[PDB]
Amino acid sequence: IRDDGYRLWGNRTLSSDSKWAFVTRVRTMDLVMDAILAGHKWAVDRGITKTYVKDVTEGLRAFMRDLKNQGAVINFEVYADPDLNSASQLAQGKVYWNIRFTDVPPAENPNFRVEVTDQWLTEVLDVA
Amino acid sequence: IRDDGYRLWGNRTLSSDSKWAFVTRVRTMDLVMDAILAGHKWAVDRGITKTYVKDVTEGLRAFMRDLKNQGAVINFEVYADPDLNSASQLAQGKVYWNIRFTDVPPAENPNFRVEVTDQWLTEVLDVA
Repeated sequence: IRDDGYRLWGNRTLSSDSKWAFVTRVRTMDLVMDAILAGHKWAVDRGITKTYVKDVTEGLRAFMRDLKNQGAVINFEVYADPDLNSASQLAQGKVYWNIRFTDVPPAENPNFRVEVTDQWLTEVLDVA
Repeated sequence: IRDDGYRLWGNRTLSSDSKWAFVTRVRTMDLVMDAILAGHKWAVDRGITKTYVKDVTEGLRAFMRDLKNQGAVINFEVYADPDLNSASQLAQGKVYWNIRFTDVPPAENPNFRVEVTDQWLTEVLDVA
């Protein structure tokens, strides 16, 4: 829109699912993880120690926290989903964590409500 | 009247109302306002400001004063009738002023009273 192809217009994206209505939502949810993986590269091998679970849940809380600091998200919550982490899964290498967080809602549709009254009329003009 | 249609004769006019007996009265009361309006043209629009009332009451005192200077009237009095100027009327554009003035009474009916006496008789003639 706007003069001679001034600018883009539309944060919305083709999605049947309303939750992923904003490209901001999708892009955040994707690139957040790009930053996580490019940083937890060390975590994808290595002999599982007693402190492996904690090394990772803290490493996550580092990258995640940094993103919060620079605006990227608004609060978050990382931990190591217990109802899944088991001896069997661990012997087979696997292990799970949760990373529930909130993404910056892009301000859209500011509703400037306006009333042209005659309230401030006597306050000026008449005599004064 | 007078020889071979010398001149006109009669300042009086057809009027049931004695106040408007003189054409001088009517013509003055009319053309005075013609001069006022042709001069306060600017005053018939424009966003009413705090000083609108004063701009006009002074503009009136200018044209009115000038007319006094060149004889047209004899004193006058302009102001902005308070018991009418209100927030309601102003919101609806309207506004009021008074322009009470006096008009030049045309000298008519000079009464030359004359007595042919014999007072200044001895003052001359006899002896001297």
